[PDB]
Amino acid sequence: SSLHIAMFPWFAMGHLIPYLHLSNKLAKRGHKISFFTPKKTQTKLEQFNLYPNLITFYPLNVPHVDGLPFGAETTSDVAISLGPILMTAMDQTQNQIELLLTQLKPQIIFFDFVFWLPKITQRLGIKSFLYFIINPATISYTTSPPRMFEAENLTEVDLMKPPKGYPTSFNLQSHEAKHLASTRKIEFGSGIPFSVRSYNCLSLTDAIGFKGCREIEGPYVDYLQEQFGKPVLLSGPVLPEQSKTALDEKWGSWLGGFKDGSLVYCALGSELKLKQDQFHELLLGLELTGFPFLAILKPPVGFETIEDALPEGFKERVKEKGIVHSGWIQQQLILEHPSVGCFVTHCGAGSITEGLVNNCQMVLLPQLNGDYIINARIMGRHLKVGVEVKKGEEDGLFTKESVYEAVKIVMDDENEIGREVRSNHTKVRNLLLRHDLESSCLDTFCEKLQELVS
Ligand SMILES: O=c1c(O[C@@H]2O[C@H](CO)[C@@H](O)[C@H](O)[C@H]2O)c(-c2ccc(O)c(O)c2)oc2cc(O)cc(O)c12
Ligand SMILES: O=c1ccn([C@@H]2O[C@H](COP(=O)(O)OP(=O)(O)O)[C@@H](O)[C@H]2O)c(=O)[nH]1
Repeated sequence: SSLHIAMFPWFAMGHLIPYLHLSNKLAKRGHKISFFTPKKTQTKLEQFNLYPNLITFYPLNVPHVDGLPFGAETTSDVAISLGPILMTAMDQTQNQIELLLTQLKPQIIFFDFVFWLPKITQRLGIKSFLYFIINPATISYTTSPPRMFEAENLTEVDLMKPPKGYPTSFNLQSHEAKHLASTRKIEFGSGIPFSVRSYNCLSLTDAIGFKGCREIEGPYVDYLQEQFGKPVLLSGPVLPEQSKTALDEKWGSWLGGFKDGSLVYCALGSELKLKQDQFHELLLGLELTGFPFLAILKPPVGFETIEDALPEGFKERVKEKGIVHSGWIQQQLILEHPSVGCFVTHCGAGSITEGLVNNCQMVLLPQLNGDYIINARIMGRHLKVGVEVKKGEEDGLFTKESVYEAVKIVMDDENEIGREVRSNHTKVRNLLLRHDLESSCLDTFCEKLQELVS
């Protein structure tokens, strides 16, 4: 029997897009989807609704919070430092969520971040489902019960080792463990420390789910089910669905001018701005390779245009071999273009999936975020599908030479490390795209959802 599922993702394109990819897959199986989205953002999402008779968008008015820029709805609209104010705004949609649930009466609601929701759904006889599109390895590492019980006694040294029972081994750098130790405590919406918020969600929800498959995410989902004692489901890897919009002719034309697999595509998602010095090092490092390149970057902190921030003489030198562009582009369609030989990625979970299912060599440039870093270690050290750019142990900065080196290694047909990561990427791609992998993930996913509402 088909389920009625409401979708309430965090106000970020990296959550809205995979929630919508999964919504399409569920609607293909006959499930009805009530998709809650920020009002103005809906227009940018219609692109991905492949089943409009089963997936209905319901607009939310993102309420004012002092300090929130006017009209902002998504982390793509605000600086990263304003994230916590946008969380307060999510929290403030509770009254219009409460009334949406009372009239739509879904059986289940998928959600991010809003730990006040499972109390409302329990009142309404709705099952609450905390659905993560970040890596379960990340939540396991930072937000499992052993971490939370040390409360404010958790130090950087504590975060250099995994919590008790963690299924896997990888190494963080000092500046990374410092980042996790401090940001953990910072308020993220309505006065709630960041890790406490996610821990409240994990503790109060009826069930948990993650993007992923047993073959990769399995050990972390098993750890989390053991720790929190409730079902932790896998949706499958949320393979991107095809958009209703073809590749912009202007990019298709320009990309088509380059030899197959010769171009380096670099993008760091839609939420982040580099500091100027690392903006310069990254671009000079791309230039040093001599390969054509497309870099999708916001102007660095303090700057409003790409032009103003470019290293001196850069435009005149790179000529028509390189473009630095700050607008939103069709990343999934660009990564499929045969010109792209290399993807320099900030290791956002969505970008990771989009690179893995394509042929591009992966260069890992994780930005300062627990999920990006943990994704980069898993991809670089466990799956060994990419080469990570070296950062300073204490300062977290990279040189132009380290960018150049990583791209040169993966692009060199005769380099054994490049051949190794190509071979391992092929293995992972063949797994993720296996004819029965995503479908059997979704088979199990939907049976366990049926169990949840039983
Ligand atoms: O990145 C994390 C994360 O998602 C992101 O939180 C950033 C803010 O810090 C946002 O700006 C990005 O839009 C969001 O994708 C989340 C998160 C995502 C969805 C949830 O429903 C949830 O409860 C936690 O948790 C983390 C926990 C960590 O210990 C370390 C992390 O890096 C994250
Ligand atoms: O200019 C852009 C930037 C991002 N994306 C898409 O936005 C999502 C970004 O998710 P990810 O988790 O990689 O990074 P974030 O932007 O949240 O840091 C992915 O589906 C990308 O393909 C896009 O289409 N165009």
